[PDB]
Amino acid sequence: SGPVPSRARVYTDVNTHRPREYWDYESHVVEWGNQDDYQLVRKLGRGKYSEVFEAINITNNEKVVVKILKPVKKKKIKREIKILENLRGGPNIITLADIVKDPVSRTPALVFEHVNNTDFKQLYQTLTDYDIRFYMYEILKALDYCHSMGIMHRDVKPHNVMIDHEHRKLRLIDWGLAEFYHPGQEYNVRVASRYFKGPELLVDYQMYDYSLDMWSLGCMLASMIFRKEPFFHGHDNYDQLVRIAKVLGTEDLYDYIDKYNIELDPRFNDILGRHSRKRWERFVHSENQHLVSPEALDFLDKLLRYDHQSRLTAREAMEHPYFYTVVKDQARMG
Ligand SMILES: CC(C)=CCOc1cccc2c1-c1c(c3c(n1C(C)C)CCCC3=O)C2=O
Ligand code: NA
Repeated sequence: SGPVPSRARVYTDVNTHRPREYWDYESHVVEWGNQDDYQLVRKLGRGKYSEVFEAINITNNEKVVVKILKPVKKKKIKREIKILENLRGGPNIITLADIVKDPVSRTPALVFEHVNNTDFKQLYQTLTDYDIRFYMYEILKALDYCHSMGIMHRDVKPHNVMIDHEHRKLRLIDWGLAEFYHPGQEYNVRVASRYFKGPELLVDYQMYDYSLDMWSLGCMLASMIFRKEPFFHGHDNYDQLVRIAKVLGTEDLYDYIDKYNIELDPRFNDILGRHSRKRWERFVHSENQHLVSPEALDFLDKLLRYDHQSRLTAREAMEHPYFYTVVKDQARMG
């Protein structure tokens, strides 16, 4: 009949136990400031519905980042603001500093702490084995925190991880697709970016949870240790699942589809084929072997699972042997 329901393994009911105001972002009241407190310096980039600038706060002469919002869906503005406010001060989460509107155009804009960034298309080429572990651990702190706060990021990818490599500091940005987890809710599956979409999104299983972010993180890890960007390189959403099935195999895929009684789109009927689950040594060569270890492969394998329930949680991930050296060095504070 219908799809089998599902619930997050961790942090299942945390929003239910909050006051309504925590997650009911539609009724949040915004105190809009004056963008004239800020002078734009230069354009830094763009989002799917935003343009991002370096700016100067002319009151205290501090450098900030201004994100001007022009979304197709409007209530998305209060959602992002409310999620950013709930998460403010959490480890490795971008800090929302102010919320303003241009006095003329009335266009809303978010003001953030400034962070430097090197584009991952030139930074990841220089990361050592240790650096990958260190920064993966920093991302996991951010994800464990926001999951523990009842929030799925739903857009984890290199472009959304700002790294100041000189100061070894990392921030997870762009919370515009983030959402509150509520058990039993059916979410939009047209989230995240193609190369980082979890199988639940590709097969249209809507009752997903925080474990979506852990798939995306596994895609990032695979591209870093194997030096293959992206790791799953699909032409479209349907071929994206084919690329995954050629690596993880079709047996576990059809068991997953069976377990949740998922109705598979007929387009997949003639393109998934039959594929074995490949051993990870198949992707190791002389150019990436210094980043690959038994610990790295054991950790990666535990993130990239079809069944979202069987993926590591962020906190389970942080206890994996792959991070023992980072944990020990963090304790002695170095
Ligand atoms: C120094 C350089 C070149 C980049 C640092 O870019 C920062 C720094 C602090 C804070 C943020 C960004 C940023 C944000 C956002 C984006 N970017 C960048 C990637 C343009 C892209 C769109 C979505 C979004 O939200 C954001 O909140
Ligand atoms: Na983005």
